[PDB]
Amino acid sequence: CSIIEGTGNFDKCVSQVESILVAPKLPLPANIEAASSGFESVDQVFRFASS
Amino acid sequence: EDVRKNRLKPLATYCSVHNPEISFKVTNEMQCRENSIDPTKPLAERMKIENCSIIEGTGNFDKCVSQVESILVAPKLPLPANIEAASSGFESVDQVFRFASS
Repeated sequence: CSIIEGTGNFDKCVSQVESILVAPKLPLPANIEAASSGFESVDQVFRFASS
Repeated sequence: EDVRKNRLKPLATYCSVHNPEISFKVTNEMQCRENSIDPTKPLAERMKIENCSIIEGTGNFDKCVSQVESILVAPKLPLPANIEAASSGFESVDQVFRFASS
């Protein structure tokens, strides 16, 4: 990779923030504390606990 | 051959794709698959030792130590339902005395 170009698609940006940061396949590195509380990712928080 | 009296039952019941700890957590699914339990398969198929009819005793102690080590004591991935152990910094038995000694 040499240059990052901006496409400006918001719907595609939401879809990518979701799969990478919010709801990834494996938990994000250095998150043993979160996993021990029963939450591997952000999506799991409101799925298992709601208020 | 009763399901209740089977020693693989608690592990096969935990290793189920219908249990939220498996369906939402891929790490726990791979922990089950590495210990030969397929969470997608039904309960009976999970506890069943596939392509096996009879267990014969060889009596080799050195081979028994080597297998208890790779399976129970020091496995590649931690044994299922061990999040508490991993959170204290110990994925397996070998890691206990490696990181902490007295």
